[PDB]
Amino acid sequence: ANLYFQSDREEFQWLVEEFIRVLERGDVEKAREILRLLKEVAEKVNDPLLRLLFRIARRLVEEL
Amino acid sequence: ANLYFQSDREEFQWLVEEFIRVLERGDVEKAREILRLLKEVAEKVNDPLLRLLFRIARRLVEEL
Repeated sequence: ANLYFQSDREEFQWLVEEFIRVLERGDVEKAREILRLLKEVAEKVNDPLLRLLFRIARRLVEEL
Repeated sequence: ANLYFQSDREEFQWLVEEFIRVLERGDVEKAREILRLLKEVAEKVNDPLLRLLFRIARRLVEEL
């Protein structure tokens, strides 16, 4: 259970916002750490878009 | 109308896959061109996740 969010998809969106926040601050090490949380939640949602977002996010971390 | 896709969200996923394909081939100019198509479709969907995906994708293009 997670009372903060209606669904795993909503939790995913929250984590995406946090990922963006830390990477836009230049904290690349912390953005990389958030990738793992994104993947864990994406696995719970049967939406391929979430997996593709992870792929783009992971590549962005590599290019920063 | 668009007979290829069930919904704007599905079209968005298709464009995300194309974006990934061209950027992973190293065709950065074409990936940048796909950003505009992603934004146009994201505007039609009331899902903030699609807008956040655009934001990450656009930053990735800048960092390649």
